[PDB]
Amino acid sequence: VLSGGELDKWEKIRLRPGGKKQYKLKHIVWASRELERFAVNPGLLETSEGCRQILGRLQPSLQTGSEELRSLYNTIAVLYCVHQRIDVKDTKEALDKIEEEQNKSKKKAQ
Amino acid sequence: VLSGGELDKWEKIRLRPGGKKQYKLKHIVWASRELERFAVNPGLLETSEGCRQILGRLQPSLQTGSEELRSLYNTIAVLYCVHQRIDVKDTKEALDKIEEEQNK
Amino acid sequence: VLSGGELDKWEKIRLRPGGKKQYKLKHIVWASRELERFAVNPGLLETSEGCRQILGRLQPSLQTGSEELRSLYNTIAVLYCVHQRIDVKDTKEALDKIEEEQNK
Repeated sequence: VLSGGELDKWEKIRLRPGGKKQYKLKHIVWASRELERFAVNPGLLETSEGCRQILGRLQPSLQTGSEELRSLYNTIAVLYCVHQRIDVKDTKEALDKIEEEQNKSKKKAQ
Repeated sequence: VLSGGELDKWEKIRLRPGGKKQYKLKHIVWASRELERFAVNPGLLETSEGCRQILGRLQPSLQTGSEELRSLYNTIAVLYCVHQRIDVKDTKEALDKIEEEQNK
Repeated sequence: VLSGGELDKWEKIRLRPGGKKQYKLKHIVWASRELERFAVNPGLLETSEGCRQILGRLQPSLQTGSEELRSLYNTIAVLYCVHQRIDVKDTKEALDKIEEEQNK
């Protein structure tokens, strides 16, 4: 799911933009169990493309979503960035980078 | 979720047009736990706007929806009308008045 | 859900192509409780038209769906074929005939 190079990066990323706690292995195990509960293939966490497919599957549920659902989305958003060689310090940067790249793909449409 | 003025009208609203059973607090407690079960923030039941968002989230599931889902939609549909200060006698009136606004 | 003539057909269909295990009553019980769990009316399993609506509702979840979700879709696809009196030997033939029927 994460390589050794990906995991040492993962473990430095902060949960909040200026908090002390950082992402850990148990958050990946947690996200993997959450997807099973939602009848989603947890093996999709293994690639950039799988994470991209999951975030698109979950996005329509974000606005009305519980804290559990939003935490799950945020975790997979950070995971997507790690797979993608996108350096992020915190969850918010991961979320910022997904919108500005999803904004770029709109720009690429025309 | 409901103020005292809103809770006062809620308890007079009939489940069926126009049967004996009326909405109570236990219907709100139930709907809130059902939303948690479907990973929906039950805190959206506190406002008119939150209820509209849930109703739009649930709308596409209605045609194939279980009895549990249709009851849940009906309960928050009545809850939306109370928040909007729309007087309704029964669930079916709540469903129509929500439909006439969605048309506009 | 199934008549006796349909149940005689159901119990001959193999889970996997030329495998040994065959569909049984418990797979219908499972699919029905699995649908309630996802807020889908299990009463739609009783007709060809109901199964097609369920399949259409489940379709967008297939690409990211777990093995549990695909297993549910596959069981209802076979049930559709039995209702529609389409002869299938196994789950894959059911899936192929539903795809080729939507192509026409």
